[PDB]
Amino acid sequence: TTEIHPSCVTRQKVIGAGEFGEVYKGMLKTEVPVAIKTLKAGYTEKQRVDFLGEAGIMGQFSHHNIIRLEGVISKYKPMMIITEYMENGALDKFLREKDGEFSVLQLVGMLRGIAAGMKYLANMNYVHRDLAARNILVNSNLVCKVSDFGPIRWTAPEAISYRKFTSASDVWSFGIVMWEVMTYGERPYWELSNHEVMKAINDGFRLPTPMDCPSAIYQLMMQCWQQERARRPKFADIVSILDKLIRAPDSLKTLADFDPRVSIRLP
Ligand SMILES: Cc1ccc(C(=O)Nc2cccc(C(F)(F)F)c2)cc1Nc1nc(N2CCNCC2)nc(-n2ccnc2)n1
Repeated sequence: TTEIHPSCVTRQKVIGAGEFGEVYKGMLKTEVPVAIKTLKAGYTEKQRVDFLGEAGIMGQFSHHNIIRLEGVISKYKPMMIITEYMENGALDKFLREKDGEFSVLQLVGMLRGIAAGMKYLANMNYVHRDLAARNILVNSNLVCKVSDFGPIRWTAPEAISYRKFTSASDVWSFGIVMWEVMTYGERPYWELSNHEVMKAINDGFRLPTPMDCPSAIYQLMMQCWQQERARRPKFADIVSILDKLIRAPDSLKTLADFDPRVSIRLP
């Protein structure tokens, strides 16, 4: 990681909360807009270990679809993690505010980017545990980048049941993200309670197809939701399939049947 001097950082707006400090939007000089997570006076030993350990892991990552670390302030207080700023913000909110505005190819391109970032993380032996559209950031080129903190509806059964978090439970979450993207940010399982979601999944029910969804994309998300973890595709399989669908875009024209809930009779 690069050490940044505090005189190069201006905090402007609070945009979130950290584990022991705030997250700001600001500017970095060397101006470029940045996001800034602070660790404030009184933090514990464990919090400092986790904060600097987070900075270190982010510093190791170098991938188009992973949020970029600009640097760290560790020699002065408050300590800070400084990342690039993504002006379109979080993917879940972004899609909900732009309902129906994108082509199928654009949406699938988003998913290919997320999958490539996740393939990289899994290969680097990083298990995310919290993959969801709320943790994806979108830039002004529509590039999606994975982010993380320092979620029953998104979590694979074995991770809920016995705390087995692996890249294969991240694949389950990726399937949910696919459904979030294709529905423009609909809440998975709608108003079902957490217990009702787990009961439905255990009974074998799965989320139905989104409207206007390519058959190939629904098939892929369904295979991410296999109960047996070993049967789920790996991220390499997901990236390969999405890349081939994008490169032969007529493949996306065949749509899965949408189960209408409302039927209107007109002559
Ligand atoms: C300052 C900051 C510090 C750390 C991280 C971060 O990602 N650490 C991380 C740790 C482990 C693994 C991964 C890995 F995923 F990469 F693997 C990533 C992101 C940001 N910066 C930042 N964080 C968020 N969020 C919101 C959603 N929840 C996550 C944090 N949003 C924005 N942001 C919003 C608009 N423009 C920018 N910036």
